[PDB]
Amino acid sequence: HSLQDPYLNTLRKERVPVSIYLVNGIKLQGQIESFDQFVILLKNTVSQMVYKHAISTVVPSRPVRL
Amino acid sequence: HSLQDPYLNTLRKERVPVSIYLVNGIKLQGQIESFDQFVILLKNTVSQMVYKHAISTVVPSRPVR
Amino acid sequence: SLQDPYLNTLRKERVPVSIYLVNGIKLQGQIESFDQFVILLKNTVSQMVYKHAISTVVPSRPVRLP
Amino acid sequence: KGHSLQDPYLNTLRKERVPVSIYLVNGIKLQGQIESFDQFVILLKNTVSQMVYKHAISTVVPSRPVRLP
Amino acid sequence: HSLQDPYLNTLRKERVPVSIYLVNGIKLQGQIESFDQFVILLKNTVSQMVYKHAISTVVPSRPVRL
Amino acid sequence: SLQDPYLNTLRKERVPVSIYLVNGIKLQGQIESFDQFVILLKNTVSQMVYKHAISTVVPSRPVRLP
Repeated sequence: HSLQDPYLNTLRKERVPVSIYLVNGIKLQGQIESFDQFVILLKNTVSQMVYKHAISTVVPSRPVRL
Repeated sequence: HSLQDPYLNTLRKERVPVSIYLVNGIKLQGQIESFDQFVILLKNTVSQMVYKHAISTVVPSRPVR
Repeated sequence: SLQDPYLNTLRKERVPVSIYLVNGIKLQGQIESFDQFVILLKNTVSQMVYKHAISTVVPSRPVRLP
Repeated sequence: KGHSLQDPYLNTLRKERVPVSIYLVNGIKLQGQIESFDQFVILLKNTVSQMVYKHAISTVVPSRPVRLP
Repeated sequence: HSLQDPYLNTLRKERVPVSIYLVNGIKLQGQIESFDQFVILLKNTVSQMVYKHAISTVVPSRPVRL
Repeated sequence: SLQDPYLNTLRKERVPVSIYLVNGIKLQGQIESFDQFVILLKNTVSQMVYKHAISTVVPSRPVRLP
């Protein structure tokens, strides 16, 4: 958890565009507005709450330094 | 946790129409009637119980908070 | 808990229900009993369904809500 | 109601050696009889004796009606 | 793990070749090198790490006794 | 556990790997870091992978097992 939090928090603070792929193959895009232990609030063309358990990978639009 | 609860509770109180997408791709629509640690009660024709573990995303029909 | 009182109402009232699995399959019958991890579904034949494999429980008619 | 239902149910199928079908979340249908089980897996006997993870199981359907204790 | 540990440990010790079916339908084959609470190390050309949560069934190539 | 030392070796030794997701997709790269729930993979694209979405981790060459 010592890696996930800083990573998501940095993406959030720096408003880094991200692509979030779900386990079912669907791709969501936007910026991370906030998150907690179980969900990620993604804002963009469509604001939405995403459950982490349904996420396979988070691919930042550019590398992030922690 | 700190975000999911306030978020769901807001959608509930404001009776905001939502779209709930399941991990299998199916889309449910209705209003959040109530929820607990493991389920969400989605109201429509009849209120159905959705297990959170089966949910991918919750998309509000309008801006909240 | 909201799940327990809800399932108990469906059980007590013997309400016909549809149980959708996470893989899209639809089961029909009535809730005979349940515990923390499974539900006993009675229909043409009885069967034990793991809750981790359930997506939604849809009653055939409105029922008292917890 | 932790395992108040699951344990007595699986144990009945086990002791009575009831033929059963176990459907997995991916759609596969396994057949045989429950040899034993613990909190996470089920040992299913058929052509061979295999270990099934409960997390991959959707439903357990007895070949015939069963009476719980 | 009253059954899981003894079972996997026997397969490991007897070096019994096994078929591991994943929840996505892919079939892996090899010998169990080791395992812990979350993963199993499956040896073949190279030893790959398999997450238990992705496993549906473990099928021994030949009968084993517990 | 086995997972940690195993992943740490692949990391410390910059071993190229293939991570197969529970949905079949194959990711390739080198493990940059990881914690209890995610693995940061890097190669052509950098990305955070949730362990719950991973089925197997396959090294490009044999490595010292834990």
